[PDB]
Amino acid sequence: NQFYSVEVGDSTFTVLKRYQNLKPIGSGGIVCAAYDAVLDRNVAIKKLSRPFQNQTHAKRAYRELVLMKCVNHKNIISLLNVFTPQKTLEEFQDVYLVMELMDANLCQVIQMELDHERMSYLLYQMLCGIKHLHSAGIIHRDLKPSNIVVKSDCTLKILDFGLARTVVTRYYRAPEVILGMGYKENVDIWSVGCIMGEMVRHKILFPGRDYIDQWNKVIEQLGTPCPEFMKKLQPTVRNYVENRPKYAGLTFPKLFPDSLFPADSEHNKLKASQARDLLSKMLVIDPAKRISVDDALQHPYINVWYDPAREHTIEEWKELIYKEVMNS
Ligand SMILES: CNc1nccc(-c2cccnc2Oc2c(C)cc(Nc3nc4ccccc4[nH]3)c3ccccc23)n1
Repeated sequence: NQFYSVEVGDSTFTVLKRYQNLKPIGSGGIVCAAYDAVLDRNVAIKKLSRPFQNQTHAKRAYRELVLMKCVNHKNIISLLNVFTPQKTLEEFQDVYLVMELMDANLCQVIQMELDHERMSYLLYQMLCGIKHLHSAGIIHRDLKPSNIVVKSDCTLKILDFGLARTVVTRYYRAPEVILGMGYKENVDIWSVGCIMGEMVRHKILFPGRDYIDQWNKVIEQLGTPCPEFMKKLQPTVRNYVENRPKYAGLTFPKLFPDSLFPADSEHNKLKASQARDLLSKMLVIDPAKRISVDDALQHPYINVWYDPAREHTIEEWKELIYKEVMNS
């Protein structure tokens, strides 16, 4: 065989022989770290089991495999390999995706104290990869720290492409997503802001069981929004939103007090006021008054790094995915 099988928990990994010493990693698809004998480096390998098995898993796999092909930027995932060990379409079950092994995801980086050089630099790279997607027509709309990974040198990559045009973690989705609104590119600034605020506060900013709950955590930290905002709502969401129990909401100093920041030197004191300025501009309900990607990249906190630089059947999904895999 070109391949070999190995038990890793309950699933079997069956992979190119070039992949050795599989170790289960991260939160799960099952992903294993492995040594690539051929490239002589470490990789992470994800097993998709029968991705074509329902229209949801299938649309997203298909979509993400087509989009990876396209895209090419250091802040955005690239596959080193895509393979299946099954030899025919009729036999086809599993797709394996191989990428460079990184050091940690951003959920773990969040738990740490980070200085301003590292926090601005992570945020800078997130904004570079978002610019890049938007350049290729992709508006992510579901950025979240579990899909973002980091190296020890603080280099960052975003690993997914978000929603299409059609327990899942909803805490980082923009009001325009939460509310059915219509959106533009700066929808993803709102997710950068949730992430930025949780690196500062070390706790999820807008939690809840459902969107109801999430909305309430939002308006009561930030205040009920207003007029121009509402009329871009559909009358029935406008109705639930307009008859919501009201908040004045907190200013950003109360929301993000100094005690959270490095504040020992004059450099740090300044950096902390810059950081709060950015937060204040990213975590803005109405996307009309929310900062864009370009302007965020020009923000003084950020710019120190600046560098110019259909519906298918199962059977139908399987052939499409199979073909992307084989490239045919
Ligand atoms: C600790 N170091 C480290 N290094 C690299 C990866 C991970 C990691 C750990 C546990 C869970 N997932 C992880 O990574 C991934 C994520 C989060 C998302 C992806 N996106 C994706 N794109 C798909 C397209 C179709 C189907 C599934 C997909 N899954 C990955 C694709 C490939 C390989 C890893 C991915 N961890």
